[PDB]
Amino acid sequence: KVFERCELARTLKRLGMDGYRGISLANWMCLAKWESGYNTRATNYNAGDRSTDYGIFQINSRYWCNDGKTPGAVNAAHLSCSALLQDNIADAVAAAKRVVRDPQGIRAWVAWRNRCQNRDVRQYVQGCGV
Repeated sequence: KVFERCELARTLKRLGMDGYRGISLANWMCLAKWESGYNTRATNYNAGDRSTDYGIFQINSRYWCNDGKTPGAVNAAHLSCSALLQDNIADAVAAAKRVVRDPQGIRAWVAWRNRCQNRDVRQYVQGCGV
């Protein structure tokens, strides 16, 4: 499913993402926008290390979810990567929360540093009623 901007914003708020570990809703919106374009079925294979990024937040199979075919993998979140391709983003949100519980925080995603950090991200939630 491809979410509309405000629809996603409200959903993330309801799920308790606003200010989670110091991360504003506008930042989670900026991350989803650049990682998947707000698309829950987005998948990206990394030929270099044989891992795959799954879902709206492009969560990596080496440390956060299990897909069985990723070398030297771990499952911190303990989820099947299949759960991150659902239309219901409850599991993807639970996984994203786990990722930021680590010292890097939101910085775990390089895409966040390139296009979100130190920028005006208000545009991502403006007019949504959150």
